[PDB]
Amino acid sequence: MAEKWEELSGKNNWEGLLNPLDLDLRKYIIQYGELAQATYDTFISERASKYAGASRYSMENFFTKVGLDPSKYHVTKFFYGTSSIPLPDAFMTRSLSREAWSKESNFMGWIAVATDEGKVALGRRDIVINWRGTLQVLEWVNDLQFLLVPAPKVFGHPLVHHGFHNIYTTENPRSQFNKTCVRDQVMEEVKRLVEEYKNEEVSITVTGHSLGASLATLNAVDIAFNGINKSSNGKEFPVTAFVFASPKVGDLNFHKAFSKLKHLHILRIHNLLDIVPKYPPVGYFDVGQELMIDTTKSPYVKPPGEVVSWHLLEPYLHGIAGTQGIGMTAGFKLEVNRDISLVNKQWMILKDEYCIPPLWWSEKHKGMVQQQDGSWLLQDRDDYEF
Amino acid sequence: MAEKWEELSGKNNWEGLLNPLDLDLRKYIIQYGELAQATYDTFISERASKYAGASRYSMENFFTKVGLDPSKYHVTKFFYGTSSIPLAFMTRSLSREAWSKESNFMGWIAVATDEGKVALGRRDIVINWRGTLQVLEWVNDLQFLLVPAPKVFGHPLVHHGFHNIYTTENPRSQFNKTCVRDQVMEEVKRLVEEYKNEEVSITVTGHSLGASLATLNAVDIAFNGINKSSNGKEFPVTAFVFASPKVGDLNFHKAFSKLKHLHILRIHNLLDIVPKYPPVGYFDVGQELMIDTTKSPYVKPPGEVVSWHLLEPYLHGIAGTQGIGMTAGFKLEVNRDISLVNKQWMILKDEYCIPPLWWSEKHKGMVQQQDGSWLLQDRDDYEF
Repeated sequence: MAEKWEELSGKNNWEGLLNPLDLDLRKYIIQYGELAQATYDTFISERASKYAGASRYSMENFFTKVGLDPSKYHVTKFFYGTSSIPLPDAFMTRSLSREAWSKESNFMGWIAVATDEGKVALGRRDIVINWRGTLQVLEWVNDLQFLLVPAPKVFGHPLVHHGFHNIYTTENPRSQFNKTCVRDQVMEEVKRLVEEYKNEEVSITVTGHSLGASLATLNAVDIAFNGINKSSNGKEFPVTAFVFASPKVGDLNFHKAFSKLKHLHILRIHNLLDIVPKYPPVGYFDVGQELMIDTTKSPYVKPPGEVVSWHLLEPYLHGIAGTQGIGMTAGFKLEVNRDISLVNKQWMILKDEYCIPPLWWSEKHKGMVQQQDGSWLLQDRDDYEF
Repeated sequence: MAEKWEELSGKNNWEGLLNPLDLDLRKYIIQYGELAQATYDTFISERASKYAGASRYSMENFFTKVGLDPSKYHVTKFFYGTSSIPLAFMTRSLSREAWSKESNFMGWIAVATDEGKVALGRRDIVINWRGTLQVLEWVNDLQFLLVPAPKVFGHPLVHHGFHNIYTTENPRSQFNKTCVRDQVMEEVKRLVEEYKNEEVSITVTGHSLGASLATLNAVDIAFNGINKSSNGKEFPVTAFVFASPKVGDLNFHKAFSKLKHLHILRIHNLLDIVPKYPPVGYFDVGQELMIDTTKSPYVKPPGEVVSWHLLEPYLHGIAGTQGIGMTAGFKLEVNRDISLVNKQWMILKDEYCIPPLWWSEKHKGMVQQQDGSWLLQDRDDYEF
């Protein structure tokens, strides 16, 4: 698995590994989905929080508090993004507090690098870039406009989604955390990590779900097109992206530019009934390889479901954990021992018989802690500096 | 406040203390409301829990973990009840290892700490009945047959469903071989016997259905002399009930008027539809204080029948009530934290930055195991 890491990261574009789904690739896709789901588990969406839109966990406590292995990667940077055009009021979370940490920016994700122990298990010094999407579907997928605009910061022919590009490249000199656009905050950290581990074997892996999957895809093409995976000593490091429930990013020239990048491979996970991969409806093209799943075939989920349940990431990972194909007689059986309770972290999806509470990923008292006064204050974020 | 405890407990039926609302009685009503609210804060309503319908906190951890002062009272018994007629009222677990298929935690009894006695002015025994957070699932469909209560009186007619929960016993059940009535009465007697040489008071609290059960339970105590000690004393019985539906008919009220060691203060919110139940043939008992939570500039207007009914809005209403008159207004006379009204619902305005329904355990009881999986372990380790 560590010895086969190049093939698992798409060296041969996952040919022969998807139908039937290879067992080690099944684990591979899930573990990078866990790093993408970690962006959701740390993101404060409660507008009452004076840290709404920010990560509630510091970089040091990160993997432990999101329920993952803290021995494998080490978080090095949180990156933040802002916008400047009319967007659906669910892309950027805005605090109701007068002591708000920020009025322009949101936590867009985090970058981590494999530890020494993790490098043994992974097979190389892996640099992971995880982009945050949103939990909401109905609030944007049917109303967000999809104008095609150029991306000079990326390509200097290719046209790209106007909304995704604006979030990706908007700067603000009067802002506290987005004087540089989120793109550059990512690239500077990727460059210093590539420089830091230039004497080792290094891979770059981008993860994302929903809107984060579109930003991750554009980010992956961006890294490979501009040689940000090339070190100062002449090494080319491979760029790989595992994206989930991805809406389309660019047009035909964007696909054409993606095809020329020979050190880049994308694997998109697509749930049958999920309507988000349909977006945008005209003029856009997918890029990379695609694995199809159908969470409807799972006997654990509550039939019949809804568009939110077919879109969220933990159902996707549960679907990958048990997928046997999407054919009419494929069935469903868990090939990995992935806890089914994870599916209820942000929604009600499991059947009642499994006795898992709905929307259970929640801090104690939703961040309220009692004072010596006996009153209660919302203290929902770790003590760290931005 | 400790020297005036008899007046605050209704020695003179709170005459001269309700309008304008005396400040010591205002704090007094809120204090007993907090004890009633602890019945909701410890109750596991999540049907996914193996312990649905039971208390999530042990009696040892109770006051600290419900956010109250743990040096004033000390919990001495959890009591349980079951039913035998069709009635939401009883929470049923979906687990195949459910702690109980018949019973629910109906409330708790505590006794004044030594230091609590100095603060309260006497050794007060408190019995707190649990109600419900739901309204429209029963207030417009629950039948209200008038039935006798032989265990209570031996003429008064009382609500069929309330009496059935109050008196149903079940051999085969783990926790209700005795009805919930006898579980309360036995603990009350031994506490009266244990403190028969001191000043003792009995205070019953309750909200919603808990208020009706608390009303029936307080009348039951005074009528059968359960407040009487073996050394001849007759300790006063006081009931502070919130958002109470009615309990009995005119003979129930007539039997209440003859009990001169009993006093009941009902807190009634203007727009709350629950105090109208049942619609015909029933009568209120005790003294009444009217409030109007919709006069508060803190709550998101105009609210709904759930917002007008829950206990924490009631206590916030009492903390800031100036009367229900058109030009009365609203202003907090005590420093009660407004965030408490968002414990079980969304009520505050957005500007106050308090999350909705925030009373919740970490991960709603989920606990990660050493292998990375999660189990629902949402109850203290204690013996039922």
